[PDB]
Amino acid sequence: ITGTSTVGVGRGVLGDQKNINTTYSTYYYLQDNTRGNGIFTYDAKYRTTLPGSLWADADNQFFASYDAPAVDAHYYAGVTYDYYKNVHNRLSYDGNNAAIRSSVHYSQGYNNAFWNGSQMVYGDGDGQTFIPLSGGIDVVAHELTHAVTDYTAGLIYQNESGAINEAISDIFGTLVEFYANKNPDWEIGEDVYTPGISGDSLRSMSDPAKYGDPDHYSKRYTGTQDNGGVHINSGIINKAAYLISQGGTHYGVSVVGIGRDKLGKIFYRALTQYLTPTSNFSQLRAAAVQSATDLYGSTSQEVASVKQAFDAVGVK
Ligand SMILES: N[C@@H](CCCC[NH3+])C(=O)O
Ligand SMILES: [Ca+2]
Ligand SMILES: [Ca+2]
Ligand SMILES: [Ca+2]
Ligand SMILES: [Ca+2]
Ligand code: NA
Ligand SMILES: [Zn+2]
Ligand SMILES: [Zn+2]
Repeated sequence: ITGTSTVGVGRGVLGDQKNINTTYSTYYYLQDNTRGNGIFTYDAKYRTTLPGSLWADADNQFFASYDAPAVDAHYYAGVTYDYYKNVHNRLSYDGNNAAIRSSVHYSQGYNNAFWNGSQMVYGDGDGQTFIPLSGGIDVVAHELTHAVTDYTAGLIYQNESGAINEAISDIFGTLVEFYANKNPDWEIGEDVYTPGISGDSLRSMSDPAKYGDPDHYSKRYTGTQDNGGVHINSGIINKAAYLISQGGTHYGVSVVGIGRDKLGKIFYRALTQYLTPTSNFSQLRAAAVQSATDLYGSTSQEVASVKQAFDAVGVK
């Protein structure tokens, strides 16, 4: 909408106070004009019709319980925008400053979040498995990274290409979490998962087997569940990415860690310059190797570490 840019204040899902960019025209809307062609946050009002209504507030104060998922969806979309712009020189998810749209309060008791081809969508959770899912910066950045992938590599959401798609979202979700530097880790969704249980999450990149996911190609899931295992077999790639960044010895194969910044550079270049819609794990290895070669040279430690990491998870 047309109005003047304002700065509201509110609390997120976890009770943390933060400022949010809003727009004033009779009401204060969750419309951030400071980034690209805008970040827009919507209320789905417990329905499944999307996007719902652009979030309107009478006084530019967002401290109600009902406000908190919208505060975080809006704020963390901004952090993610900043990450891609400042770290990768990418302007929004399409590289041309597309407006970023998110809806919160989707459905009732909805224990998930997703990118629907056009926008982000966040459930509130059922209060037991999840609290409102926009409270997790890695969740927000995971979903927005699906938009990046869909506008670049276009990895089909099935089988090995779908597991790469999922792993890319976990990788950059985690790198945004580290970028924001609030309780960063290599787990996915811990801030909004199971409020009665400390230390758990949906997935672990450092140890996928913690939650039953494979950490080696020999353990890949080959059934039909989960679109051929896209959230399961992502663990094989998540582990390789963790090893590239942090190093370690995995099934007797030692990897020299090269750090998160270089991990991000290698995988961003693979995603945007080498992967295609049908890329499989072996083709991802080749893409990461050639990406690291482009950036650092064929004899570099960076290339050697990419090779060791994919060796360690059984991907030739
Ligand atoms: N996002 C993953 C994990 C489940 C989220 C909670 N039910 C999936 O859709 O399978
Ligand atoms: Ca208010
Ligand atoms: Ca964390
Ligand atoms: Ca995390
Ligand atoms: Ca928990
Ligand atoms: Na699991
Ligand atoms: Zn995903
Ligand atoms: Zn998914």
